[PDB]
Amino acid sequence: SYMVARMQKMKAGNLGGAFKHNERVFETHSNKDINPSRSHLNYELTDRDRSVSYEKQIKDYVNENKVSNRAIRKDAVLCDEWIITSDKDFFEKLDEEQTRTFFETAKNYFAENYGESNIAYASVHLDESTPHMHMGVVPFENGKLSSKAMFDREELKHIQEDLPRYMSDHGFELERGKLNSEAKHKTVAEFKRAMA
DNA sequence: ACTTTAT
DNA sequence: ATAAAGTATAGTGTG
Ligand SMILES: [Cl-]
Ligand SMILES: [Cl-]
Ligand SMILES: [Cl-]
Ligand SMILES: [Mn+2]
Repeated sequence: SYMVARMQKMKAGNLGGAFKHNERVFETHSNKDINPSRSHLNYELTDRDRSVSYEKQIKDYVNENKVSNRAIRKDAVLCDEWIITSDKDFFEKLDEEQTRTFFETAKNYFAENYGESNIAYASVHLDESTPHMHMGVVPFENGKLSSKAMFDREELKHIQEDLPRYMSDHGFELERGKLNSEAKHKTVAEFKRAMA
């Protein structure tokens, strides 16, 4: 089984949908693969207030801590949302407790390397095809918000090697992705079209 | 390395 | 006029 770890940049205009979907606020889902009978099985790993939006939480955190007087730019990357997962076979092997420990462990990796107070949310979904986590990492450091500074080319190449290794050291049997892999990312909807 | 942003 | 942070990046799977 491969360790699946990948980030998507979230601007203020993305976080509204990310909040509503991650929290499962609508009863109907366009995703035919969400099982609403299973949604009460999901859980959140941070101690965040569920009544507070991601955009509000993150903006408040950055404004209250940033060293500059200048406003957060309208196009700022407020957080990097990491999907943490593996394949179906990997999770088939694990009980509820081990599965939670798996996501808590991925989360510790990012807390330890990028700052505990930067893990804005850690939403574990068990109501879709495969257990996975949406974890929002605020790229905030030395009083500055900059995804550019935190997750550059060398950093993403480091995580692909070091994250699977850290999971392995903590008891999880999965390997890193292919080094220099030539895969092109497809969206969930695109990937589904690919399969049949 | 080239633009966009908010001073 | 300036400079920080915007643009991708690295990885696999039905997020
Ligand atoms: Cl909160
Ligand atoms: Cl200032
Ligand atoms: Cl999609
Ligand atoms: Mn999900």
